[PDB]
Amino acid sequence: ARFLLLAALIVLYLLGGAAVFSALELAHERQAKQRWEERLANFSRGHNLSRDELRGFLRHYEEATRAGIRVDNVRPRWDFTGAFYFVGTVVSTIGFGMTTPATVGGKIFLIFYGLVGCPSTILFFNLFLERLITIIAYIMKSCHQRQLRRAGWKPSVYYVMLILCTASILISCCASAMYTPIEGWSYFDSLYFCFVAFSTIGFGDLVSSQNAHYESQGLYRFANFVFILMGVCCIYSLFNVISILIKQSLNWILRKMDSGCC
Amino acid sequence: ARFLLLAALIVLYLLGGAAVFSALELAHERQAKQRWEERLANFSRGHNLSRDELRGFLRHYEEATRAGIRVDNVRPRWDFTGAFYFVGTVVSTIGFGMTTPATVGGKIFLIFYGLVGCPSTILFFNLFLERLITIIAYIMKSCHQRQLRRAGWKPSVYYVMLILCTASILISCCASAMYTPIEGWSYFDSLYFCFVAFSTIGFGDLVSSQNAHYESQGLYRFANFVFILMGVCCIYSLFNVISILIKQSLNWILRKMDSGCCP
Ligand SMILES: [K+]
Ligand SMILES: [K+]
Repeated sequence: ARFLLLAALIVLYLLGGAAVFSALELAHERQAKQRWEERLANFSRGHNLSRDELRGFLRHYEEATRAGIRVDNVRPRWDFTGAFYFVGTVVSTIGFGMTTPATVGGKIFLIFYGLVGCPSTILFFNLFLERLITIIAYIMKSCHQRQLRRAGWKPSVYYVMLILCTASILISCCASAMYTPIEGWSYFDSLYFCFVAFSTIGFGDLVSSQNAHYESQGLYRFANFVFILMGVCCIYSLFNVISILIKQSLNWILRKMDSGCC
Repeated sequence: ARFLLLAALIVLYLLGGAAVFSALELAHERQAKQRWEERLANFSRGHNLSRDELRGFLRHYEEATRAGIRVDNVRPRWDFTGAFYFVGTVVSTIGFGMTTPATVGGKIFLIFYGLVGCPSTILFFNLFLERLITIIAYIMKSCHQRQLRRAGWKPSVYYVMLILCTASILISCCASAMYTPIEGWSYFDSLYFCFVAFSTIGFGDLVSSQNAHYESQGLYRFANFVFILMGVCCIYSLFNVISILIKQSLNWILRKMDSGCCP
């Protein structure tokens, strides 16, 4: 059993999550598909355009979007800045999917590039964790010394966790307040995008600065880069910290189960 | 300086990688854009269809594809099996992007779901690392005992790394040999997809089983699930192992630099 057989609860947990996900908005999905098909009929009707023509045109439009032609006026998907953003997505393992290589040489170069750089950035996130723990312990010593005269301390996993999620939500509010007037999203939409990007998931449904023109383009790009870096660092730190916290809790509950149900 | 100022080489390294990426196929991108615009002109011409109509139609077709209408006949993006695949993408932090929530309730539920489940799977990958190390040390003891009579051993990071990338490439060949006759990709394309999915990146340009119909649908789905799980586990293990290996090497080179260049 041990920590190891937690996969039973894991599989049950994806099962339950999938169930509740399905029940909560299958209605939305049916409505979307129905209304999409309805305008398909409408658009074919009002333009006298056959179904095979739409078949081919939409298929190969999807091909070209895979080549990176986001329908609104966007940046060149890939340049010095474009390849910089692409690689920054790659090494951090976000995988937004807005920029993907097309040539087999680019593909195999990406294979080597990921293999030799993604662990480097994961370890750099680990180094950021080490810095944050050390510096926060130092400032805790400083605050204690101040209130007395006015690893080291090794702050507990609980308090480290609490202040870590506090920093996470705070930087989420700052990032949202900087994105919303620019991207034009909503506050909850920007929060969701921040969580997706910082948690390494990178769905790509909502993506950061991609338009061709932005006010103070260089400054905005630098701010977006530093915000994404800090957010992903803090969220990865929180992920590891609550990982060890929940494994402590799981060991505790398994010990209780073994002692009671002997 | 320490391990900490490695960010200088890191930024230089993304800079150089971006440069070589750009130089190596900006030609391909220009050609793609030019030929795409050219058929745009052609298609508007041969159907007498204005530019604003295409503007709206393509914009909101992208909206509906964001709702999940992959143009080829695909599975219902999201069902018991669909939400299962969606969540399996979520918890493993792959983020393929083929399935995304649309309602704000679904969004906030995904916030809690990720926050409370993604670290669980990262720690489960850590547990898989611990199992693999322990079991491989046990089999190394077994092989040593066999050849003598016919942490424990704690295999070194170098040999663990070597056999770990060996297992990675092997499972890559098996996954590619099982995907290529089904998905219809190429061998190098399937290798690239396997690396993308196993390395947590999950671009979504090439995605696993999504068509509505597959031969032996249940068996194929189970095989895809177990293959993806094993591949991502092995690749994450390799990532951590070479992370510690390159930090050893970086400490070594920094010590050399500090000893030689002593200011
Ligand atoms: K990821
Ligand atoms: K990802």
